[PDB]
Parts: sequence; C-alpha cells; structure tokens
Amino acid sequence: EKDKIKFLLVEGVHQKALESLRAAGYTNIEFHKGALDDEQLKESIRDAHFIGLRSRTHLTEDVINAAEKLVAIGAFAIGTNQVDLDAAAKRGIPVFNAPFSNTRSVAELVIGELLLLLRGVPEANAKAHRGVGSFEARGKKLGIIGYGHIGTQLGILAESLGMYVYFYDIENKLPLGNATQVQHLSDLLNMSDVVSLHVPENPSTKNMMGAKEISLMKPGSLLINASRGTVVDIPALADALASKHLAGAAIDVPFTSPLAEFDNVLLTPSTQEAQENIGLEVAGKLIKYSDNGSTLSAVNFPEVSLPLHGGRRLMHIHENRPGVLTALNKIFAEQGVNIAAQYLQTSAQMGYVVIDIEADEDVAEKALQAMKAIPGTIRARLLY
Amino acid sequence: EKDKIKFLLVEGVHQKALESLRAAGYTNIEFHKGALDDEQLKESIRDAHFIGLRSRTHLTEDVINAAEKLVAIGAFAIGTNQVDLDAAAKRGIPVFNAPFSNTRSVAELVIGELLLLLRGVPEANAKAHRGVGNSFEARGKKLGIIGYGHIGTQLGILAESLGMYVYFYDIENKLPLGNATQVQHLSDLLNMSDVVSLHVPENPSTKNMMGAKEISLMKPGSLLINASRGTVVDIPALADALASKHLAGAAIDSPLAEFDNVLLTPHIGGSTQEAQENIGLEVAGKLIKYSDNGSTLSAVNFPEVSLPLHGGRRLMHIHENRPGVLTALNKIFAEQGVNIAAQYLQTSAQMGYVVIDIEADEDVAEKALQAMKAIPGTIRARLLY
Amino acid sequence: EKDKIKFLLVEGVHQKALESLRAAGYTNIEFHKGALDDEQLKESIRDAHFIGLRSRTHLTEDVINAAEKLVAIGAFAIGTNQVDLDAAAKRGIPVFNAPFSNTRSVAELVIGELLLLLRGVPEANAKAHRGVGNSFEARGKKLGIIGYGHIGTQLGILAESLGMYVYFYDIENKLPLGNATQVQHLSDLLNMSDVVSLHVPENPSTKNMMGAKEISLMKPGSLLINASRGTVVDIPALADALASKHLAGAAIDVDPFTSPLAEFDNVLLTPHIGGSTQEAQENIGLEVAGKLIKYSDNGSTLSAVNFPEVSLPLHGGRRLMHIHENRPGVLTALNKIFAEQGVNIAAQYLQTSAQMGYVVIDIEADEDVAEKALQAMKAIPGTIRARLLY
Amino acid sequence: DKIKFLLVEGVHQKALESLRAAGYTNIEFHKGALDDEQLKESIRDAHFIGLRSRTHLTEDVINAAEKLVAIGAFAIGTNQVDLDAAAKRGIPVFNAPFSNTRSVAELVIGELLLLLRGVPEANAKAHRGVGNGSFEARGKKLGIIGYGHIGTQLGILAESLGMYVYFYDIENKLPLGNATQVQHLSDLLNMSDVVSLHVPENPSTKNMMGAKEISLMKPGSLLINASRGTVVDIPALADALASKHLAGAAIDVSPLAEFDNVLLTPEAQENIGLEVAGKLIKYSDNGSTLSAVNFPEVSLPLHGGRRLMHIHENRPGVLTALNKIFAEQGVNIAAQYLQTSAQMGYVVIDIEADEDVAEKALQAMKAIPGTIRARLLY
Ligand SMILES: NC(=O)c1ccc[n+]([C@@H]2O[C@H](COP(=O)([O-])OP(=O)(O)OC[C@H]3O[C@@H](n4cnc5c(N)ncnc54)[C@H](O)[C@@H]3O)[C@@H](O)[C@H]2O)c1
Ligand SMILES: NC(=O)c1ccc[n+]([C@@H]2O[C@H](COP(=O)([O-])OP(=O)(O)OC[C@H]3O[C@@H](n4cnc5c(N)ncnc54)[C@H](O)[C@@H]3O)[C@@H](O)[C@H]2O)c1
Ligand SMILES: NC(=O)c1ccc[n+]([C@@H]2O[C@H](COP(=O)([O-])OP(=O)(O)OC[C@H]3O[C@@H](n4cnc5c(N)ncnc54)[C@H](O)[C@@H]3O)[C@@H](O)[C@H]2O)c1
Ligand SMILES: NC(=O)c1ccc[n+]([C@@H]2O[C@H](COP(=O)([O-])OP(=O)(O)OC[C@H]3O[C@@H](n4cnc5c(N)ncnc54)[C@H](O)[C@@H]3O)[C@@H](O)[C@H]2O)c1
Repeated sequence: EKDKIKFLLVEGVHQKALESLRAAGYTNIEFHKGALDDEQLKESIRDAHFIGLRSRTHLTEDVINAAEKLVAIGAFAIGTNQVDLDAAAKRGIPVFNAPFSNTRSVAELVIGELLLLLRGVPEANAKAHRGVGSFEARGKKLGIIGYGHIGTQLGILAESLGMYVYFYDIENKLPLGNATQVQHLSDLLNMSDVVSLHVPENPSTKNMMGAKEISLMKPGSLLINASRGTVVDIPALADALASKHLAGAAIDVPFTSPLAEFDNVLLTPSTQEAQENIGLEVAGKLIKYSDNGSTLSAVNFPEVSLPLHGGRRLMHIHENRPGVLTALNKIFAEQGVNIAAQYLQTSAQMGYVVIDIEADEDVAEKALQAMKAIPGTIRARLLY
Repeated sequence: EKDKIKFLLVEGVHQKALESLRAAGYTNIEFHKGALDDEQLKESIRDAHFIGLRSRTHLTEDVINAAEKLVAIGAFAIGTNQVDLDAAAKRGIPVFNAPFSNTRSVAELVIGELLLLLRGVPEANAKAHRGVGNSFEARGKKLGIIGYGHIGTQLGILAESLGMYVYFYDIENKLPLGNATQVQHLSDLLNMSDVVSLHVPENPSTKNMMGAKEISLMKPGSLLINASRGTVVDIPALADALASKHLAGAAIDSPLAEFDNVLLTPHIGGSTQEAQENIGLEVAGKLIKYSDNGSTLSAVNFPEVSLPLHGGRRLMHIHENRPGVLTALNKIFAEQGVNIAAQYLQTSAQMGYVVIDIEADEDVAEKALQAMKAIPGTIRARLLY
Repeated sequence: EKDKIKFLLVEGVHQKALESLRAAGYTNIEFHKGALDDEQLKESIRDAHFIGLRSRTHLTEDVINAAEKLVAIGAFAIGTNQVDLDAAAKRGIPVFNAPFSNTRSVAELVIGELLLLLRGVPEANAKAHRGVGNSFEARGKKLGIIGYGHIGTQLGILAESLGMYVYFYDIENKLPLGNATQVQHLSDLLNMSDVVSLHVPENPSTKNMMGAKEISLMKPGSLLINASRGTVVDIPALADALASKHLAGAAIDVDPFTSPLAEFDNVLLTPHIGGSTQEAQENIGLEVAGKLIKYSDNGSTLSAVNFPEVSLPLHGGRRLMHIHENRPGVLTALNKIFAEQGVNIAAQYLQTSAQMGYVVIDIEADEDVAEKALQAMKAIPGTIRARLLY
Repeated sequence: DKIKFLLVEGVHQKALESLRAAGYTNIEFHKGALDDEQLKESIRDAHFIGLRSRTHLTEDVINAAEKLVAIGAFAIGTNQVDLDAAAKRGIPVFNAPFSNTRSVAELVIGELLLLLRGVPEANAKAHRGVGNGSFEARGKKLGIIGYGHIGTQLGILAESLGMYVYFYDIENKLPLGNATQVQHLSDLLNMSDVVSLHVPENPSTKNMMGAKEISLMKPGSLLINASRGTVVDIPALADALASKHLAGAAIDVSPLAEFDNVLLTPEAQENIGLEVAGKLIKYSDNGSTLSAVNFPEVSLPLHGGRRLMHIHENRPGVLTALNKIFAEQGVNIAAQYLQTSAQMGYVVIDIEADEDVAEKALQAMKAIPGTIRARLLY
C-alpha cells in the first residue's frame, strides 16, 4: 500500500509471494534467487522495511541491529532457527513463519502409509529386497486424534477412499463430510482399524499413547504418527509390535531405534509444492501486519489482531513496564477521543497493543507523536 | 462452572447439549421438550442465568426485563427473530445462535442449484408446469467462490468431487482444501468463473459488493448464486443482467419473480433435523465459553471479544461506550497495584465490552471488581476466574 | 487403414473425432462446419466410404442409394430420426449413434434433482414466483439405484462423494464400485431408500416395474427419480402417492404422459436431455468416430441401430464379412466355399434380424486364398455385400 | 435338477447363497481339500466342482468324473488344475478375473503416494541406521495404460486425491469423472508424473514398456506395474533407475532388489464366491464361456427361441456338418457363434423352433464325428 515500503526477498521465495505483495499494492521489491553475502545483505537490508528469507540466510543480532527500518521478518519456511528471535523481539520486530503450509502433504502421506501397511506391503517389500519369500481400506474405520488442519483434510481423503471416519479432540469440532466425533478416547481406540495422531506437543499430549492406550486399540490395527513429536511411548509401541497386537505402524523420524528391527514399521524423515503455499502464507502475514498490525501466529511476539471496523488505527510496542498503558489511554481520554477497540497482549519482556480510534488524521498523527514519547516505548505506528 | 448456575432449556434441544453442559460442570439444568405458556416461561426464567430456546419461544423485552438473573441467551437454531436482540443488549445479555452447524446444507444447496441452473432446468420446469413446450455439464467448469470460510471450503470440496475447478477470493490468505486456488483480484475471479457463489458475512464491507460493475465482469452466460445472505447483491443490477441475458440464471434469497431461470428459496435460515445434535453441541459450547472465559465470538447482538486463556485472573466489563472507561479501568488496577497481562475491548453500536487478564490474588481481584462496577455507565461486570 | 477410404463429415463434428480418425490412420477427410444443401450432399457423399452427420442432415433413401461407396453412417448424436434406417440397412450400411456419451450428464442431473427435492426447493421456488409464501441433508441418506449400468455406476460414485450410502438392484450380478452394495430383492432396496433413481432400459422386464405396489413399498417421505425413459413408472400411481404425501417429491423426464403431475409443485419435469454443447459434443465425437473405425477395421457392429450386432475378438488370421438377405442356403454356401479352398474357419459370428443377416468369419489362409473366397462369397444368392477386413 | 455341486477348500458362503438363488441345490461342501481317494469318490457324480489353490485336479481325477460340466477356480485363478485335460473333456474352467479389482487400484494409490515422496528409499535407509524424491500427488498427472476394470477404479481414486487422470487404451473408452483419453502412447508417457499399467498378458503387451517407452517418460517419473505379466522389460527399467531417469517404481514379484526406490510386492472371498459361482450358473443356463481360462470364449445375446450348444474336437467338417443338419431340416439359424482354441471348438446356435424340432437337431448334432458334447440349453 505504498511504493516507499521496501521488501527484500532472498533465497528465491515462490513467485506467488511477489504476486500477493503486488496485488496488495506493495511493488517496491528487491528479489534474489539465492542467499546474499554478508556485505550484500547489510547493504540490501539497511533500508528494507521487510525481509523474506529461507533457511540459508542468517539474521544474527548484528545484522538485525544493522537494519535501520526493519518492521517485520518473514521466514518463508517452518523453521526460524536462522533468525535471532530475541534480537528481533527487542527491536519490536515480529517473525512470521508458515505453520500450516505442509498440511495437505502430511494428510496424503498418512493415506499412503495406511494403504500399504494395511496390506503388509512394507514387510513384504523388505523381504523381497533380501531374497526372502492384508485388507482393503474401503469399509475400514480410521480414528483421527486431533481434528484440526491435518486431521480434517485427512478425514476428507479417507472418506474418498471409502473409509469410515471418527475423531477424538479435546474440543468440540464441526464434522466435515460423514466424519463422527467420539467423546471418549477409549471408544475411538476400540473401534479403529487405523489410528492417526495429529495433535501438538504439550503436557496434554505427552505420551498420551502409552501401553494402556495401545492396549485399548483393536487387535491387528495400525498406529500412525506421521508428524514427529513425543505423543507415542516408543518402548510401548515396540512391545505391541513384537506381540503382534499391532499389525504395523508409521513413525516420523536414534529414538525410533527400537523400531528399526520391525519390517512392518515405516520410518520416514520446504523444497516442493510447499513453496507456493509458504509464499502465499508468509507474504500474507507480512501484508496484514503492515496494513492492520496483526501479529497472529508470530513466533517471538505477543499475538493480537482486530477486525477492520473503520476509523483510525494505531499500534504500540513497548517494554512491559507498569504505567505504559495508562499513559497510552490517557492520550485519548484527556482529549475526549473515543476508543472503538483495544487489544493488548504481553509477554514477560514486551507488550503489544492495537487501538482503533474515532478521530481525524490530524488528531491521529498528533496522538502517534505523543505515543512515541511515552517512556518504555520501543516503536509506535499509525496503520490507517 | 458452578452447580448454582441455572440453565433453562426449552423446546427440546438435543440431549447432546445437556451432556456437553454436564461435561463442563454445569448440572443445574431445567429441561422441557416443548415451549411453555407465558405463565410458565416467566416462572421458569425468573432465576435462570442462561436460556436455550428455538423458534417458538418469544423472548420479548418484557420477558427479558423480568428475568433478573439472565446472563446469556442461546438460540439453538440459526434465526433469532423471536428474540428481542436490542432488549438483551441493553441489559448486557449476548444472544448466541448456531452459525456453523448448518454449513453443510448450504454447501449442498449451492451444488443442487448450480447443477440445475447450468442445465436450464428451472426454466424448463416452470414452462412444463404451465403446459408450454420447451444445458451444460458441471464437469470441467470453473466455480468461483467469494468468501472461503466454513461454507466456501465445504462447497469447494463437493464441487471438486463433481469434476469442477475451484477458485476463490477472500480478504485474507486462506489455506486451500483439495485443488482449490486463491485468486488475488475479485475482477479476475469474476472473469474466469462459469459459476459464482457468495458466502460472506453481512457488514459494510459486503453491502452491495456485487453491483452492476461486478456482475458485468462475470463471464457471459454465467450463473450467480447467493444461497443464504442478505444485502450482498444489487438486485436491480441482477435483474438487468438477467434481462440482457448477460447471466444465464441465478439462485437467491420480488423484481426477480418474472425470471423463470432464477431459483428463489424463501428463507433458508432453517436448521435441518439432522443438525440438531451439532446445534446442541455448538450453542451449548458458546454459552459455556461465555460463562467460563467471557468469549462473545459469534454473538449476534454484542461486540465480539475473545481472549486466549493464559491463567491468572480474568474480569469482564460491559458498559455504555464512551471515552474514559479504559482510563477509569487503568486507575483502578493502579490503585490496586496490579498489572494488566492482556486486554480486549470491542464496541458495537452504543455498547462496549472488555475482558481483562490480570495477575493478582482473589481478594485484590474482588476489590478491583467492586470498583469497576461503580464506574458510571457500567451495565455489569463479573469475575470469571 | 488405406488412403482410399474417404470420410465425409458435415454439420461440424468435434475436432476430437478427426484427431481420432487421423490417429487411426484415416486422413482422407472432408470436413464441413455445417450442413449441406441437397445438391452439395449428393455430390460429396458420392465417393464417400463413411459419412458422419448430426441433426441438420436428412439422409434419405435417394441420397443413400445415390452413394455408391457408402459402407457405414455415423450419427454424431443420440437420435437418428434424420437418417433412413431401413434404406441404409437394405444396402448393408450400418448406422452408429452415440449411445453412452450423455452418461455423465444424466448422473449429474440426478444429483442436482435429489439435492433440491430433498430440501423442498422446487415447491418453495414455484410458490415464490407466484407470490404465495412458504428439509433434509443428502449426506447420510441412502440412495437406491435401480439399474447399475453406465449411468447407475457414475451416479453411485457422485452420491458417495456427497456422503450418501449407495445400494443398487440389478437383474444381473455387478461388481460394485466404491462402497456400493448390491441388494438382491427390489422390495428391500425399495424399503430402505430415501431416494430411488431408475436407470434401466425400455424392455418387458422393466415395463411399469414401478407400479402402485412398488411405490407403496417405498419409504414414506422418499423421492422417486426417473431422469430418463417413459414406461417404467406408472404416472397415475405416482400422482396418487404424491397426493397422499407418501412421497415427498419426484423428478420425471418429460406431453400427455406427465400431465397428471403438472399440478404438483414438488415434482420436477425436465424436457431436453441428450446433447449438451462442445462438452457432450466431444464425447459424441470420440464415441462415434470409434464405432466407424472399429467397423472399418474389424467389422464390429456392436451398438449399430439398424443392423444385427456382431463383434469378434482379434486373433490374427484373415477376416471376412458377409451381409445378406435372411434366405436359406447362405450359411451352407459359406462353408462349401471354404471347404473347396481347403481353408479352416477359426471363428464365426452370425447374427440376424427381420430379413437380414450379418456374419464375420475368421479363417486360416494366405491373402491369395482369402481374396478368392471373397469373390466367391459375393456370388452367393441373397448377398448384399461382402468384404475382406484383413 | 440332478445337478450336483462339489465344493472343496471352503468357498465363501456367498457362492452357496448364489447357487441356491438359482434353485441349484445339491451341494456337497468340504471346508478342506480332499485327497486322491475321496476326491475321485465325491467328484464321480459331480456336475460342477468348485476348488481353490490346493486341490490337485489331475487328468486321472477328471477322467474319473462322469458328469462334470465345468470347473470353478474360486481364487486368483487356475491353480493345481489340469486345464488341458479339462478342455479335452469339453470342460471350461472359470476363475475370478475381476474380484480383486478394487484391491489393486488401492495398492497403486498407496504405492505412488509413497514413491512420490521417496519414502521407500528413506525407509530402507532408516532401517539400516543411515539418514538424510518428495512431491505431493494433488496436481500431478497419472497416466493409465489399460483403462479397464482396475484402470477406471484407479482413475476415480486418483482424482479424489487431486490428480489429473489420463489414459491410453486400444479402443475408445467412456471416461469416468474427468479422465481423459490420450490417442498416442508416447504423449501419455511423456506427460505423466506416474504411469501405471493395467493390461492383459498376451503378445500385444509383452515388453510393451521397453527402453524406448521408458525414455519417453518424463524425467523423475514413476512406473508402476501391478499387472501379473511381463509387460515391462526389467533390464531396461533397471537401467532407467540407475541413471535416475525414473525416481522409482513398484512391481509385482531380481535385478531390482538393489534399488531402494523400488517397491517389490508378492475376507474379499465374498466377491470371488459371487463372481465364480456366477460364471458356473451362466454357462449352465446360456452357455457363456466368457472369461474361461482354457476354453474358446463364446457369448450370445438371449433373444428367445431355442439355444443349442456343441463342443467338439477341431476337426475340419464339423461346422459343415452342423449347418447341413439345420439346412436339411428346413430350420432357420437366428444366430451362430463359433470360436476355437488350439484343440477345441465351441459353437452356440440359436434357432426358432419347438421342443420337437429342437431335440431332433440335437440328436443329429450329437452324431457328428469329433463331438465331445452337445446340449439343448433352452
Ligand atoms: N499443518 C502443518 O503444516 C504442520 C507442519 C509441521 C508440523 N505439524 C504438526 O502436526 C500436528 C498437528 O498440526 P495441525 O496443523 O493439524 O494442528 P492444529 O492446531 O490445526 O490441530 C491440532 C488439533 O489437536 C487437538 N488437540 C490438542 N490437544 C489434544 C489432546 N490432548 N487430545 C486430542 N486432541 C487434542 C486440537 O484441539 C486441534 O483440533 C502438530 O504437532 C503440528 O506441530 C503441522
Ligand atoms: N455456516 C452456516 O451454517 C450458515 C447458515 C445460514 C447462513 N450463513 C451465512 O453464510 C455467510 C458465510 O457463512 P460462513 O459460515 O462460511 O462464514 P465464515 O465466517 O466461515 O466465512 C466467511 C468468509 O468470508 C470472508 N470475507 C469476509 N468479508 C469478505 C469480503 N468483503 N470479501 C470477500 N470475502 C470476505 C471471510 O474472510 C471468511 O473466510 C454468512 O452471511 C452467514 O450468515 C451460514
Ligand atoms: N448412458 C447414456 O448416455 C444414455 C443417453 C440417453 C438415454 N439413456 C437411457 O438411460 C437408461 C439406462 O442407460 P445406461 O447407459 O445406464 O444403460 P445400461 O445398459 O448401461 O444399464 C442398464 C442396467 O439396467 C439393468 N437392468 C436391465 N433390466 C433390468 C430390470 N428389469 N431390473 C433391474 N435392472 C435391470 C441392466 O442389467 C443394466 O446394468 C436407458 O433407458 C437408456 O435408454 C442413456
Ligand atoms: N481386476 C482384477 O481383479 C485383477 C486381479 C489380478 C490380475 N489382474 C490383471 O490386471 C490386468 C488388467 O486387469 P483388468 O481387470 O482391469 O482388465 P480389463 O480387461 O478390464 O482391462 C484391460 C484393459 O486394457 C486394454 N488393453 C488391452 N491391450 C492393450 C494394449 N496393448 N495397450 C493398452 N491397453 C490395452 C483393454 O482394452 C482394457 O480396457 C490383467 O493383466 C489382469 O490379468 C486383474
């Protein structure tokens, strides 16, 4: 929304990212197919309002402090280990990544794994390669644990394969297609011919699939954990495979070493069709942060976003010290200006707040100046 | 989550709602299979903190103002015309409906409508019934979806199953389902589509968004579908495009009664029988979360607020929208010596609602609560946890 | 696949048809965007071995007999009202149409009908256009398919994708696709179905198979769809069932036959059904061009509309074909001919009709003997035409 | 109906259901396989025998039979049956050709999904301790060669996964869904990200996928052969794998054992039961030998009238004799379908006549030299 806002994109992010940026009115783009050298990065990033990078660019504390106009960082990938998160945060610079771009990919893999495991293909294949010398998926029940981005897309594909889909989730969800939410996990485990996990990594899920749960699964069933974490007690999984209670499994990958001996287990390890989704996803985050201040899904920043309801919108980033918010609201109160919406979120170190006001530019601009002055302020900006 | 919080459910909402309420720790439930007479409703709702009803129960201003403990209203259906929204709002009472349980039926409806419209069936059928004597496959056709949310995504899935190519336009990037493709400019989506279906909310950004200009950008001989909305399409313009034959047909909802190639579906806000379970789950969920964390997401007569749960203490304040409320709040926490961890204030009409998370002990939180209730213009405030 | 084989195509058949012919080695093609006048037609179809036409071409006996090289006619459409079937048959000229090109289109139509009928849209729509003022999801419902053939099968696939449970009744055992289930007894399929769709041909076994008794057997509040045909459903019984509300609605392909239904707002009457646009045109083009190619190369008359149907698998050797009047002695004459040449018949397929017979014969012999047999076969009394396919 | 049905190795209850459905009662069932002594005893008066992969139906056992009309192999196909001995006796052997269609289509989907992602190789390495392809299926093109039972069901599943389906066949096929026929094999091969073969085993398919065909395939593509034949030239495929021209493959079972990016593979008994039992019944009723594995295939449309069938040694003069019989009797032949195999000849003849005229032609047909058997079907 201004050709003065410079976007520096390196390591060759997908073209759709550029298409998205231009459609939103941001055409001041410096593009690079490969990584920049230290000296090249420093001079290109110096006046960049935004930088988009992948895995090879190292955004160290020094490079960041060197950038004098940096507003936000877009990690066009899932990982952000190449970016110094804390350094960016201290300067009020959010880092966005692409957390859901691999959704479809994981769903397809699960389908491929269950189809072959159900037929005992992995074991037959390993023996064939050594010189040594089974059911249809349709009509079978798939039990999905975690019915979110991946869980829902998987259920859709499973139904297309003629499977009956059931899911367990700690939250009530709207079923897509003929899927059925099962309230008790043990009930899901009992019915399921195939069980697939798609939950996040947290105390709630730590070893949720232990000896007991695996014991609850149907005799001859399959356990899939296509996306890597710590949700499955590997030793317990190994015992159930050795005992043959489970006819096979697929686990994302030592730690899985106990499974290496099993021919009926599939062990599987940002360079494919993911680039388009990533380009669209991350450019979108940069665009929205620029236009409306949304930090939803930022990885090193308090998360906030507010619907577009007209009026003027300002944003304030500050060290989380008592008195800042009081100073902020005072600016509008002592002036009789009304606040239509306000959303503040904090961390131990920082506080981020977006405010919608009913006023004209003059007042808005004036308010912005006062805001920047408030002690503890890191950055302040008038969004519209 | 207390067992003293009374839930009054009338007109026989699905048993799943009760199970859900019980699972959330709410067991103080009065349940009736049907509607009650004016006398019974008044007696039953007098001490009800929450009421769940359907289309028959008339929750009028009188009834509302008489219910002295009412905290929230849940319409276990889509419509809320039987509920006096403004009356409830004035009392700081949000009204929740079931905005998503009927997602699937709207998607199925659009598929049925486009399939027949494409073949010219509505027109051929109307003439056939009048005695007057008298097409395209959907397969390989492009479906343009405006608003890729709950309905758009499900519609896209069904359309791809019919062999159609799905493209969509939205005001933000959306993760696509199947082979659906996002299109950055609305004009481009309109240009390429053989069928355009609208699935967006009602609000200044969508009022008449499909006007004479947008409709003329649609492909010649295309179809426009507005399955369940309100004021998104400029009717005069649509009639004009139909008369000129720019569009081969449409489905909506008049000046359109003259067109045999237009399907008119008088009121669709009706929830299906198969959806009663989902509705019970959906609306009970809304009441529960409002009661527990103050979320007013999806409320139909209230500013929408929702703050992630990060422990600590949480307070909520409903008031007359005006400058100085927030400042009045800051001073109270300052005097009380507490820092605000998170805050979310939204306004709608002449009303303001704000949820505040603070780190403080029970006593301090209560003292803050009493002060907050004394702020002039305050409608009500409570300590959620 | 020689070059002396001419293809006359009028009324602009789809390019796919030509691509198909060429790929098959038939390049001698005379294309025309539209129909030709009586003078031009006779002039063009003069030395044409094959002709492909549509609806705007009248192939009369005069035109046909005028043609001295015509071996087969391609009607790139469903109907063949425009061609003199008997005249072609008398000349030993088979007529091929596009029997299954509209399969997908009908299956799509059924889905659209049941979706709207299930929600009561036809009725609400009719009332709305009149000023008068004013429902179940398809997902989870059971679809009962009577006749699991071309359409039945594609319909079932679309229904399952819509989340419906598919069951079908057919007089012959079928390999179900997806989760489809074959039901042995009609009464059973009829009792369990929320929607029943008919996709059977018009023969004695189907004549009014859906009578008052069958309809009464249907689940109360169900839908009946017959999106093609005309003799499988008893309209009077249907109207009664709709009047009593035993059925919630219906879709019937339409007319004195459907008049009893005109008063029902919850019934969809749909005329034109057979020949969409470029899309249906592409299927048709590929289908009929294929028929012509197969007839030319191996003598197959499967699906011909005015000819005995014969089709013999390709097993090498020499292939001859003989078209004749159904008079006695022809079959005997054929044998005698091969005995004298001391040739063995590997396979023979003869089929007949009114007063005409068609036989394809596979023999073991050198071209030399083949051609000698061909000439002999042509001299058989009652012979209309004979050819050496390969 | 003195039509005894001997069933061994325990065929699914459905076969029994089916036979009964057609009145055909009299069923000697044996959950297990009988032996030489008992087998000859039970098969002695057996009209139809149903067996699996273990029964050894030798020339002796068959010769032992005296009323055997057909043999139903309720399995992947013929097994320990002396097909040749069976044919000599004018006895067709029916198997279950399309019963596991769905199963093969599902297998191909599973294989291409993993191969596209390089999982086979990654998995092989992971099981050897080593650590370290990869693409989604949606948006990719699947090239099917042989658009028949399996090909069509495969296309349906492929499209549901978001793939674009193209197929090549030797005749025009009605496409299901968005499947598109491609006229030239070379075009199909080059455009495909995945090629799967579903063609019959015969001369026109033997090694049809050679060095030339494989070189025409897109670089980094996958070749899948679930067929039960030798359609692919392994030596050529191996070369294409070593050179990385192909990113992987899946084949039924070696030179490919060295390739980690190659998949090597080996209750539905209900289908088999209903399919095979269905062949046995149709043959008894209308004489159809469609799909028989050791018999000329003949199938004639039921158009009323009388239907006579004749099985004979392929001696010249049989057809001459047959047609002379009807000629002399002044009986018109409505339809006639004769097909032959290396040793046998089978013809079905439809005529317009009453019982009298029929049985008259039947006795004369039985008297022809080379006759193995002849029956009045109806
Ligand atoms: N989607 C992607 O692109 C991607 C990429 C890499 C890794 N992952 C990983 O895959 C997993 C799932 O990802 P997603 O995108 O579908 O996540 P998601 O957030 O959309 O859904 C996770 C689901 O799990 C449910 N859940 C949480 N705790 C649960 C519990 N204890 N029991 C049952 N259900 C519970 C949640 O309510 C939610 O519906 C996560 O571990 C994620 O980190 C996803
Ligand atoms: N889901 C149901 O059961 C149901 C029942 C009756 C009526 N409706 C109506 O259908 C509409 C959409 O419902 P939904 O469930 O899909 O809602 P939703 O919130 O899930 O999705 C609406 C989508 O519209 C997009 N959008 C918003 N403003 C837009 C604009 N100006 N231009 C383009 N896209 C825009 C949003 O980003 C979002 O993705 C609403 O008007 C709703 O009242 C829904
Ligand atoms: N497929 C098309 O393109 C097309 C175009 C125009 C009209 N039609 C009409 O649609 C109908 C069906 O067409 P189709 O292409 O699927 O035909 P089809 O021949 O493929 O299948 C008809 C099915 O009906 C079954 N059947 C026959 N008699 C039966 C009986 N008495 N009871 C139960 N099942 C019986 C048959 O076994 C077969 O499976 C026919 O009336 C046909 O004329 C089809
Ligand atoms: N369907 C099953 O259950 C099953 C089980 C085991 C093995 N098989 C094997 O799979 C293969 C195909 O099985 P199906 O059931 O789909 O057979 P099918 O007969 O239904 O289809 C084979 C298809 O191949 C086409 N074709 C023939 N020769 C061709 C050629 N040279 N090039 C291209 N296409 C050609 C045919 O026209 C036909 O459409 C066969 O080898 C069969 O023995 C099938």
